[PDB]
Amino acid sequence: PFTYSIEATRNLATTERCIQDIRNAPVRNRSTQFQLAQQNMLAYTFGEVIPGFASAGINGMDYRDVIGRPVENAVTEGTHFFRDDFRVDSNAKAKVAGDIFEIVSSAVMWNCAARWNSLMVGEGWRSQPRYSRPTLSPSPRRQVAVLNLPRSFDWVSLLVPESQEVIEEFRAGLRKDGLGLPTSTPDLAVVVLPEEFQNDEMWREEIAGLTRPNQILLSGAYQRLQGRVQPGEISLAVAFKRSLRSDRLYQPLYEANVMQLLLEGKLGAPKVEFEVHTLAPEGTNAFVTYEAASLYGLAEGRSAVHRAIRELYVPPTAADLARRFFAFLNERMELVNG
Amino acid sequence: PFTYSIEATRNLATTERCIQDIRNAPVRNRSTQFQLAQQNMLAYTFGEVIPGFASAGINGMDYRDVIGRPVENAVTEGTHFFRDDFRVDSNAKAKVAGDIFEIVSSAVMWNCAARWNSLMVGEGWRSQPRYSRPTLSPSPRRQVAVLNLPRSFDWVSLLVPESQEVIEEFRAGLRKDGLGLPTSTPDLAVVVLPEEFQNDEMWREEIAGLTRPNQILLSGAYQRLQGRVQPGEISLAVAFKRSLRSDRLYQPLYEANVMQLLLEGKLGAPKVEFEVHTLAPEGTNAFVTYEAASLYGLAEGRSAVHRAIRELYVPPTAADLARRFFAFLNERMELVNG
DNA sequence: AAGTCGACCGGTGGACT
DNA sequence: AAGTCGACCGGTGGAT
Ligand SMILES: [Ca+2]
Ligand SMILES: [Ca+2]
Ligand SMILES: [Ca+2]
Ligand SMILES: [Ca+2]
Repeated sequence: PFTYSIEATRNLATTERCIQDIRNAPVRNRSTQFQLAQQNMLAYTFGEVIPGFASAGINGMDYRDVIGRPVENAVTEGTHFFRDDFRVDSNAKAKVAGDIFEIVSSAVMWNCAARWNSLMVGEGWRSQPRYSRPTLSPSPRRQVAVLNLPRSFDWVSLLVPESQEVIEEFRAGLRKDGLGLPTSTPDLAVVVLPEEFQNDEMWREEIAGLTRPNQILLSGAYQRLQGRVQPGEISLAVAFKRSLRSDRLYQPLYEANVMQLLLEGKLGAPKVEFEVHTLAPEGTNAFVTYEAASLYGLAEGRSAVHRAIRELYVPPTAADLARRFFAFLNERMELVNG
Repeated sequence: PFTYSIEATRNLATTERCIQDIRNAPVRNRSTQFQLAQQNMLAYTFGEVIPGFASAGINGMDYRDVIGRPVENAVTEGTHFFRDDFRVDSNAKAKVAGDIFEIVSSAVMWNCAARWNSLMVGEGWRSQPRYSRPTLSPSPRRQVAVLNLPRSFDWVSLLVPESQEVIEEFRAGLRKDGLGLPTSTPDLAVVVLPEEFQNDEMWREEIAGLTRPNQILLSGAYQRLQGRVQPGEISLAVAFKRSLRSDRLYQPLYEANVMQLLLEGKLGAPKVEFEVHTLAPEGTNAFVTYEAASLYGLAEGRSAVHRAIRELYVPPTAADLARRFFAFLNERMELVNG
């Protein structure tokens, strides 16, 4: 559970344990001895808890503590079973903690979207936990989908075919000149729900926890929307970075720039909103770095001039992340006709 | 020395050793037991050796083994003095190996600059080791300085005050709109030598090795040129990354775009040349990534659009690194009037 | 399927203050 | 100084 429990831990099938012993089944080219079972850790720690939508204690708890809990539980489990034999590289904890930060945060936003969408289709404003009711006029056309995007994703694949074609022919021409304009992906995209889906309950249901079925539901969602999103319907891009270093700031800054060049410059979309979330900015310089103007618009006679990255957000609690996303939708979705 | 020597290691004062035992003098908040003394490692391994300018075997050796030598030498010393107690985090090796790659490569380029400059002032082409003789007409005005740039550096500070003022005025306008366009730094910049310095011999002197005094000379050089470089005289920027990961590509790509926007767009400089060096690209993805057209080149839509990053270079040997740099200077310096 | 590729970030040694 | 600030990259768990 969220709070570690030996009983709960003993009740776990060997393959459900947070630590997997691979001392006898090594990974080729790797001297790894114990693996952090990331999916098992999410199921154990957050199987019945989505922070911000759980007990008032968890919702208002320091988000750093919430995010660090799965690894802590895992290390507690490994220590119990293997004592002094238990060993995991720093880089194992780094990789997993990053994924925990992203996945959990995306789940928080997923439930935000569910509650938002329910309101949009004319139901009430669910009251527990308590968040401020949006002032925006409800409409099914103002629903959104929260899409955790996979490694190796190209965000262009979200767009309707005709918009993809504009981009493809733009690049094709660049190539015959020895140039390219590859696109990677933000960690997450919030998109206006396609009309086709605007009465599917899927997008209006809050999940109770990151059980395996729910992990899969959230991580697979983007597939349902590929080739269905209009350029202006990419409402928000988010890059999660649990901590920052000066050299690890530039991927979201660059991708934001490319998204803006393509969507605003080539496809006539409004300002593309792209933000970065972190738990540990390690100084004030990352904030300055993210004050940078989007480059394309700096050329005369191009698109609107604005920041590439709208904000570097440091969520103090899960409840604050939820509050901020609701407030964002309240503003951004006003641009969408009811 | 380059080849480990038990004797030479004995001759070392303990403060000169490559492995510092801090088991009883811990770093505050750290459980580090042994430290990788990086500057000591450079003096021990390269004190009398600049690869590409040393013995034939070292010049032609796999550059990976050359750059990997200081850490290998360090581990040997550690295992000697401390046996099974000797241990270092992979993150210590990562940090040190990265610095070695950059510093050694920069030293190679420094000696290249020295030889080029000697040629430019009419002293002929130093023949040992033997590299192809540049064909470009010699001129004191075509001398260059290789500047290993420091942490927290802003490349704009290299520029003559008049050019710095142009950039500040541009940013002033941006700050009025809540925007900005900060500049960081490449690892290294090659700049045309200011006329004021074109008969100073330090710039034509090849160093014998990375003794501590020579480390300081190379690492301090940029201070001598600050506020003296013309915008069009920033001739090459280099970013060193010993290995690549997909998320670690974007700082040079982004910074190159900004350099192009400011130097080419605001200051009328010729094409800004910015390259990335690595020993381990880990696939072909990075090469594709670095084929990207300049964002502000696309923004301007002039007759010629060029890449932000000119090349991703994987040096096979220190001699190739030297050869490539000489050939680059032979072409680029043609843009400077004799 | 399971394997080959994606992308995750934290502990480090040195310069500056 | 010892404390604070930059920027280095390598080992990881899993997804058509
Ligand atoms: Ca993801
Ligand atoms: Ca991320
Ligand atoms: Ca540097
Ligand atoms: Ca570098």
